[PDB]
Amino acid sequence: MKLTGEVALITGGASGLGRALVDRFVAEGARVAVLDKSAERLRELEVAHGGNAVGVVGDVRSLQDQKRAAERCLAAFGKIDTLIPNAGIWDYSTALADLPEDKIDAAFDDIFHVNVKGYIHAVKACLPALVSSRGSVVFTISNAGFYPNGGGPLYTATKHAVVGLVRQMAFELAPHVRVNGVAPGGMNTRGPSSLGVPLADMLKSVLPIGRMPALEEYTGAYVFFATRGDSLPATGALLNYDGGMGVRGFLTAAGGADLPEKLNI
Amino acid sequence: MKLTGEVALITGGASGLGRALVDRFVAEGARVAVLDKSAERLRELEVAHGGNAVGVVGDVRSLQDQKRAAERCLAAFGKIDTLIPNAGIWDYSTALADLPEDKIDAAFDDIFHVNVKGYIHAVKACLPALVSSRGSVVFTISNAGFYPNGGGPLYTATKHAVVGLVRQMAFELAPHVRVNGVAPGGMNTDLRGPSSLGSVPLADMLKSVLPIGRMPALEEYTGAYVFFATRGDSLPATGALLNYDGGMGVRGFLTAAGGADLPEKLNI
Amino acid sequence: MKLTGEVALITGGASGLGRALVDRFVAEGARVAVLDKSAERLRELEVAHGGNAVGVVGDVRSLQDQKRAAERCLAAFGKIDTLIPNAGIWDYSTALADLPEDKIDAAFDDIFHVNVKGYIHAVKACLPALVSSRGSVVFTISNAGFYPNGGGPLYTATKHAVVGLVRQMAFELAPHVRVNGVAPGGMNTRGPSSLGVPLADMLKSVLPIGRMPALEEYTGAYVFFATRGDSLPATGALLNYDGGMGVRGFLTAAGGADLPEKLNI
Amino acid sequence: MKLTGEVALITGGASGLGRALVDRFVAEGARVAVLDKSAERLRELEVAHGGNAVGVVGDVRSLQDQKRAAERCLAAFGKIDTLIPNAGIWDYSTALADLPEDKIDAAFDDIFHVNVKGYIHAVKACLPALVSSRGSVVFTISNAGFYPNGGGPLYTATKHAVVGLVRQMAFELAPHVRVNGVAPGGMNTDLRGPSSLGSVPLADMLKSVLPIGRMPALEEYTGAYVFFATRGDSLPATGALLNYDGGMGVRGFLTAAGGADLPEKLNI
Repeated sequence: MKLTGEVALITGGASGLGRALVDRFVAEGARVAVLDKSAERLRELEVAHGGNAVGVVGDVRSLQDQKRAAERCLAAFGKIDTLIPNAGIWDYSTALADLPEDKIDAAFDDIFHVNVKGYIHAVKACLPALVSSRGSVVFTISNAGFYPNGGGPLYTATKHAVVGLVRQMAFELAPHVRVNGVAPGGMNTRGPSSLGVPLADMLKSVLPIGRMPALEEYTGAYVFFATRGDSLPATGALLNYDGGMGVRGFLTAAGGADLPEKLNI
Repeated sequence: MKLTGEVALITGGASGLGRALVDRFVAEGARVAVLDKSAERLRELEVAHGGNAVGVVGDVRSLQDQKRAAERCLAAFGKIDTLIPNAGIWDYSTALADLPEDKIDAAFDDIFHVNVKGYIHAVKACLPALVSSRGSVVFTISNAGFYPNGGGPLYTATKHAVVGLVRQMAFELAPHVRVNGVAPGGMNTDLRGPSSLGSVPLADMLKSVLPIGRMPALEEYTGAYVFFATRGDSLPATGALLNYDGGMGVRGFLTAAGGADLPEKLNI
Repeated sequence: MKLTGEVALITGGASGLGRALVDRFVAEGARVAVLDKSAERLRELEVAHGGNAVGVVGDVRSLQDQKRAAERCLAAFGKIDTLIPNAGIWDYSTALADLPEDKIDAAFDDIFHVNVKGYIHAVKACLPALVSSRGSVVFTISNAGFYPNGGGPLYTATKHAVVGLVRQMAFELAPHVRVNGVAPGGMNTRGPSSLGVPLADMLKSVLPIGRMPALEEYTGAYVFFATRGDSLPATGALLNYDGGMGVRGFLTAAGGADLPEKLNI
Repeated sequence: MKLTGEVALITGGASGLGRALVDRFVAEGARVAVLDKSAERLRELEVAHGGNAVGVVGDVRSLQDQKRAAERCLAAFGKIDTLIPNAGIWDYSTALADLPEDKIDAAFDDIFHVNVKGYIHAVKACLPALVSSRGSVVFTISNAGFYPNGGGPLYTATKHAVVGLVRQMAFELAPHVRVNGVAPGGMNTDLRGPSSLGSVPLADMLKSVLPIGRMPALEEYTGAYVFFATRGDSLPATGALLNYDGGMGVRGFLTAAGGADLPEKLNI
């Protein structure tokens, strides 16, 4: 297995991509501490991976809860090799014009506290452990960190902010801790309480690869960055992992639909 | 005079680069409304430019104050052609490890509310006027929106966020309103930080930082904004990001500039 | 006028964007030396701008012809302030699969010699003059220098290559000569002899600005970079000038078609 | 073994990073065809890996030789899953002013034919096989494809060109074939240049260049390529660009790394 003996801490790991990552990492022989809000989903995850996962109930916006998570990971598993700050909330792609005046302030805080501050706090909480292990941080970004229309101004700003975290923390924590970003997109899939695309169009206009991958197919990039001995030269790296959103064509996403007949293959 | 008849609103326009922009825009024949926290400095520019600049004291973090700045601009000059969200605060380049646990949450809010939310609220406030005029938004970013070591994680993350606002708002406001970013660097402004946060002068590290090999006066950074404010010149530009930082992103490994030996190598 | 007393040298200035630039620069009070292949179109341009333009007949692929151009500019006008290497040929957006085996080598040379080598030679020829004047270089790139589907692999590679020239030459020629790039796209409009989009689709899917600007509307960015006192802090700068191609949405180019009604404005 | 049953073709695979890739891919259970100019070194890897690696002597600039390498791969192993166009030559970091007028045209062709055209011809040669296998192209770029001072204008322009090939070919080959770039830096390979062209060792400038603060062994750069060759792990990736250069693009102004004082600051 790719990650035998490795210890990772994954925030927002009780569901979504984060849970797919927990499952993958454990299958790869890793031990995994998860910080998330749902006590029930966390206990379910602990039992699913008996002895290879530990769940910490808490608020990713709270430095104290991030520190509780780091501490619990160290208590259960003895070290932290790879930190994966991953918890994020969306903004329904709500356009600036559609953000009501009486909710915009609250919404700003909700989404930024989770998507950016929670990442800052995760890294802050885990810094002693990561320096000790000469480990690494793998941020979950998004296509919204690079291109428009993957979210409203709030979500897009937060994910661009994370690209800034990749760069500044790769600098600040060098030479001791490496810091990289995976920017998934085109996956299967919740926004703040203050706020409230067809597959055909998705395959034709958005995704050159011509299909929406299952969540599990997005876990491999994180295994790569977490693998002992495969990512040593990488810091400040940004891996767009979104089906080709940034390289899509003007009239169609892909240019090569006819190749198989074109090449008589 | 390249901006005759045009009207700009500039946030943080009473000091630093913002004030240089006010003077340049008035000099180019624009009328300018300014939102800023300094009453004294708003008075100074009002006296300097007479009726061609109007100031409004307020907090860039407040949508209400942003709406009052827009309302005032409309009352004074009848339209808004170019909005320059420009007000920003620094973080003293405070490293993550150096952000104290009891100050970090407040510092986050202070810097994000000014640098990111205040940009959002300025556009929100001016959107009706800007759609009416088929106008422009020129965001002030920073070298810190592209490269590390121009601020700590808080500042660097805010200016990266502003790059996101250029991209997303260029998309959301098209085809009516053009949205672009200028990213100044090497300005040597007095980088004010938040009260919650309690380094090497530019001159002292110049040859490690700026390929241009010199420290531009503030006036030297106003030309990029005039370009984006000039409808006959910048019509194709939206979603553009203009690094304007003396070459920080193209600096060499051992020294910033590669052409120290150029003139002797070519004689003359 | 914006450019009074300034001297520019523009390669590929006899037609297309290059001619629009000649015309604009002269209107702005600049003196302009033009290197191009057509003797007739050059003489026509000289007479159009009597005393403010000089035409040098030559091959942009030839260092000796680029040097002849620099020399003629100096002879006529006394200095070179701004060099604008701009001559380029297209590849018909010919896909790799459609490039015939017996023409690909020749085509590679044709397009690279013009689009990249001609730029290298222009800068090389003008280097003494530009260092003397503490001037600048403004490369014509293309949206093809940043995104796919603005050309085939040949044209796209050449224009990405030019981005490399912007970066390396901004470095190499600092602190004496500044080097920046304008990347136009969405304009009105020839490829190599070895080789051989609807407006509705262009406005809806490609161009957020929702219209194809006239060539003259692409000249302003070059005036900016050539203006004495407006671009001093800029070197290694890249100005995407393509109607928003890089910031286009997934299902439509623009997100704000409804704003005027939405805002009751 | 992460690549059991897969077949790779690697150009320039008989030395440097290319040979490290061959060894890693065989170690991961792939079979590998190599196109390279060194007959001796192709023999060395053939003996090393027995029947799991086959070499073909040839010129990466020649489409004919690229087609012969593909044909050979097919004859040996029955398919091509991953193509790694990797062969490149450097330019001694020769500055523009230092390119002699009588050598510059030849140098241009030599470096562009190898670094750019040879990449084009490798994909052209392997396209039928890659479309058949719904395979992958992993281009070797360089830090010189993103930042200055990693080569002269010739090399820097070629590796920037290769970034264009990642983008354009990701588009043209979708949805069947995925195309991505790895951009290694800090490798300390013996950067061979063209005969037409007649500097500071990495170790000597490390703290101005590499935030990671150490000089990776060649084997350390093979992991990114394995990832792109692993169908179960990299399926969503196309058009991606992975800088793999010890942090060259996130290096600080005064020193490459920002965390010299980190461990003392946190105790333990």
